[PDB]
Amino acid sequence: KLMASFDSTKGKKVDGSVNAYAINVSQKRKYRQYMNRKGGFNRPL
RNA sequence: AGCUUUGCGCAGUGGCAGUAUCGUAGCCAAUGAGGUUUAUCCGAGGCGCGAUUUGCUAAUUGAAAACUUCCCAAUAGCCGUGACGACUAGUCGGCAUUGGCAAUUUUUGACAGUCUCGAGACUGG
Repeated sequence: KLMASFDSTKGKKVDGSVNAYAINVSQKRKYRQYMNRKGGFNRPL
């Protein structure tokens, strides 16, 4: 009724917000080319 | 032979450099420039105009500051699961990837500070 048998969460996935990771990255700005391209007028992807 | 003077040239230490350093082809000037001192004396440039190479390096703006770039795709531990295989439903080896790996036996920290002569003691109020 306690809800027995002492537990040890090793390897087992834990319950909740324990798994919280957060990565702050910001990549370099990929701009497009306009002047002196040799390519056709609309942008490349 | 040594010392030494004067002028010039070279290099070096240092100092100075817009009341400084010069050019002058224009004029004047020791056949005298310029002189308030000392003038029956002194003695050198004066007035104007006009200027004040080269190499190296830094920094800034600028898209670009002058010596022959960006982007996409893919390659470069263990517990389960799927097959393949091997050995007797079970076990083992390698391969593969479609969940997980901070709660006492390990990989998410009983560590940190102190003191004494390789060895121990104290504290975490």
